[PDB]
Amino acid sequence: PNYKLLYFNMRGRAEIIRYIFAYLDIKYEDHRIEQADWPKIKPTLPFGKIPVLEVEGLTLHQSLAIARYLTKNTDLAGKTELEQCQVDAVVDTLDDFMSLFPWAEENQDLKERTFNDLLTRQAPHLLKDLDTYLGDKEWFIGNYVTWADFYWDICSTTLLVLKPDLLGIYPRLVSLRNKVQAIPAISAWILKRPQTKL
Amino acid sequence: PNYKLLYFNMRGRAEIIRYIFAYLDIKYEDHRIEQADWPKIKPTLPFGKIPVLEVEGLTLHQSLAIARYLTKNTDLAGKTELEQCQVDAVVDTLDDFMSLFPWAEENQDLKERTFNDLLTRQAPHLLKDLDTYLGDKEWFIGNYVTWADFYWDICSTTLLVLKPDLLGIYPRLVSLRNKVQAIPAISAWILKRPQTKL
Ligand SMILES: N[C@@H](CCC(=O)N[C@@H](CS)C(=O)NCC(=O)O)C(=O)O
Ligand SMILES: N[C@@H](CCC(=O)N[C@@H](CS)C(=O)NCC(=O)O)C(=O)O
Ligand SMILES: [Mg+2]
Ligand SMILES: [Mg+2]
Repeated sequence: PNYKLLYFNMRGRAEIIRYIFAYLDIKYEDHRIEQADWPKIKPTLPFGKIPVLEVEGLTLHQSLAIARYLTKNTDLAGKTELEQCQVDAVVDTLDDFMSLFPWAEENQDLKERTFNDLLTRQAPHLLKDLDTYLGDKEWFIGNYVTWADFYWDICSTTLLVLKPDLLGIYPRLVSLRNKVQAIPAISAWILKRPQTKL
Repeated sequence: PNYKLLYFNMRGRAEIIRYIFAYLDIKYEDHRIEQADWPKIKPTLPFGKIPVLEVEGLTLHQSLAIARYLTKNTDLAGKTELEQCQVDAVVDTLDDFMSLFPWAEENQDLKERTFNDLLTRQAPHLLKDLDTYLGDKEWFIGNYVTWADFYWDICSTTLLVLKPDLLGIYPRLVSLRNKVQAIPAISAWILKRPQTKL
């Protein structure tokens, strides 16, 4: 159909949707909002947040709800209902952590304090658990890629911008990034996407 | 098959799973752990958090992933893939907001100030968006109940503990929670469940 993605000019919370469109070879409009235009756009959206995805005029919201929609009936979702649950759960574990960062906090001293606590004290526990769950499997679920693996590439890319040595203990998690990035459609998207900090 | 739900003796993040089991008439073990026994249990769980659900020898985690698993192929999920997206999205919008509350904060002055700000300043924006989305529909999605409606009853029950007058000006949201509570399986569970603050 006709797809229009609306987000800021960032990877951020839209990037999972962008990976899925690339992987499934689905054409879409990648509409990027400049910051100064956001007050104009915000009241037009159902819950006042981005990303949203318009599908033939119907506006969907919530990045992970949308990602899950786009992967319905594909192997990327998980091949069984139990595996779909495992995929969903890894995604929400990652998203829970990323959602703790006070990205819009105005007080920079409090913002940095929270970022530091998250990156220094809390992140090692997440990483240990992700690495234990992955084990020596090829991908999070087993022997095939799912959108949870995509979400790890995306989240880790941003965490690495914030803390460049983040993955220094976990080469299996690095190998997982490398495997996702080597998928030809993903590799091509990474080469062509706008270079933004976040 | 030997469904065993592990959580604290609270509604909290297990309650959505408990509503779904009630509605679908699925027998399960509702295992509640006292705070004192949590330190020994925590390291045995792949991601160190509760709730978890034991299902066919697997330990599933993430309350909403588990809820989605239990509702797969039922009308509670949403009947079409677009409706499933809308259900998923309302649930994540609610969960995003409830996750802002610093439930585990030990500085009680800070906790109270944050709670009060959320309830006073932020909640009207969320509640307006939810009320507007519901409109005059019978249920969030339209003409049938979904687990998004359940999640509204669950979230709102705790919000009303925190601020009894909160829904005074949202009669449609009051009506929705009353409609959910009047579903016989939900009524039965509400009458049976342990009385806890949260
Ligand atoms: N869990 C939601 C979060 C949506 C969200 O909060 N998006 C931010 C931008 S990353 C936003 O729109 N913030 C409100 C604002 O800036 O007015 C999702 O993944 O879609
Ligand atoms: N988004 C997760 C959150 C899970 C979570 O954070 N659970 C808390 C209890 S409500 C926990 O286990 N905290 C860690 C601890 O208490 O050690 C879910 O809905 O399952
Ligand atoms: Mg979430
Ligand atoms: Mg009505």
